[PDB]
Parts: sequence; C-alpha cells; structure tokens
Amino acid sequence: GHMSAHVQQDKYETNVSYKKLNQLAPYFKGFDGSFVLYNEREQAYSIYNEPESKQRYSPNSTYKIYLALMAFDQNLLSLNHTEQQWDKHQYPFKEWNQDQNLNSSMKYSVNWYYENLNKHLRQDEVKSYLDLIEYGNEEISGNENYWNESSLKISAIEQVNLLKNMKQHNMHFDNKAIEKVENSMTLKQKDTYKYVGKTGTGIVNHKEANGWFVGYVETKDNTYYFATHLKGEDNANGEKAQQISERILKEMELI
Ligand SMILES: CC1(C)S[C@H]([C@@H](C=O)NC(=O)Cc2ccccc2)N[C@H]1C(=O)O
Repeated sequence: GHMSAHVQQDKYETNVSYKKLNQLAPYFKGFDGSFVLYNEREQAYSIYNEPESKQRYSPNSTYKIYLALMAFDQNLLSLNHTEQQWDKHQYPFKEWNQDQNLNSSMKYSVNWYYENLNKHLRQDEVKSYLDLIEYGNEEISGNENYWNESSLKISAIEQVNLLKNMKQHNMHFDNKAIEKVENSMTLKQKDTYKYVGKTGTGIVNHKEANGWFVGYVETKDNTYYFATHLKGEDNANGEKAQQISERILKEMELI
C-alpha cells in the first residue's frame, strides 16, 4: 500500500465553492491561519486561506463537544447527571481543582472531566461515532488521549460542517443532549443573538503550536458557523484564536 493514502488522509478533500476572504490576512500576522464561515440561510462558505482550511490538525479541546454528545448518547451523561467529583489531584489551573458539571468543565476546559468520559466509552463505540459524524481522519490509534496532539486530526472546514450538522439535527444525537452541550459552550446570549464557541490549544516542542476557536452565532433569522485555526511556532493558542475570531465577527457585525 502507498504512503500517499496517509498523506491524503491529512487533508480534507472537497471542491465546495466559497467567497474568498483574503482581506482577513492582517488578523493572522505571525501565524499560518485560516478562518471558515458558513452562512446557513444562504448555504454559502466564506474562507480565508483555503489551503489551511483543509489541513487536518489535532482538535485538542474542541473535541470535547462530541465526546460530551457521545456520552449523552451512551447514557454516561444525562440531563440531570453531569457532575463528576474531583479526585483531589492538584492541577496548575485552580478551576480544575474542584468538582465539575458539564457547564463548568466546558467553560474551564477541564481535561480530566473529558478523559473520564473517554475512559468509560468503548474504543470501538467511539470509532463508530467518528465514522458516523465523519470526524476528520477518524484516527484514534495514537495514545489514550488521541485528541491531544495525537493521531486524531480535523480541518477547519470539517469543524464547521460538524457544528452545522449537529445544529441542523443531521446527527443522530438527542435534541436535548445537543441543547445541553450548546448551553455548556454558550458564551453570550442576548435578544438579537446567541454566541456559542469552544477553544483548543495544543502544545508541541514545549510551545503553543496549535490554536482553535470554533462555534457559531445564531441570530433571529440565520446561523453563522465559524472555525478559526492558528499554526505557529509559539503563541498559537485558543485565546488568540478566539480574539481573532471575535475581531472578524464584530467586523462582520455578527456580534
Ligand atoms: C485551557 C486550555 C489551555 S487547556 C485545554 C486543552 C484543550 O485544548 N489543552 C491542553 O491540555 C494543552 C495545554 C495545556 C496547558 C496550557 C496550554 C495548552 N484547553 C485549552 C484551551 O481552551 O485553549
């Protein structure tokens, strides 16, 4: 068999049409970055950096969205049962050093909460889910934490497709599971919009080398799904990805 199979698995192949967003380049100074927007009503993609929008990268903590949905679907989590007790292990982030529910664990990106979830899910069940939802390369061979700078990788465009599929009820997850998960990542809720999203950060060679912020803005007549990805030697993290996203979104007058 050919190595090329593996190279081709590292990229999402689509020839979807898109509006070019090359004027967004200044926002990504210092990074190889990408921004993907999908306008639900107009059924239209807009993209800055198409090549980077199709490169698959470890999802890191953005994977927690689907890990939670999987857990609801397996009845590991339920609508009134999202609490996990802290094992008394001291982490460098104090918010991690306490009992959690779905809301706090997503807000504070509490790794151990989601590791526990993955621990209780059958590896072959997870593989089945990743096949169903078409999660990037679907590669969980890597470690035990296959979603953290490991085997599993996904592109910005796919990140956007998955959020859209989730919201348009194209996934087989219960609507109330989706509502719980959306609430856990709801950043802002006003009369005129709901703003939802999740950061991710990956460390490679002791540096912040992989940053994500993915989510959507739901208005009174439309939904705008987005993914921002940053690749850099250092300073490529979720917070910077979110900052950039919010500048772009404000500029587009969505938030
Ligand atoms: C809050 C985090 C920095 S930790 C968590 C997870 C997921 O990506 N990332 C990591 O475990 C890698 C990491 C650990 C410590 C500092 C930076 C990245 N999520 C990060 C985020 O939301 O940006």
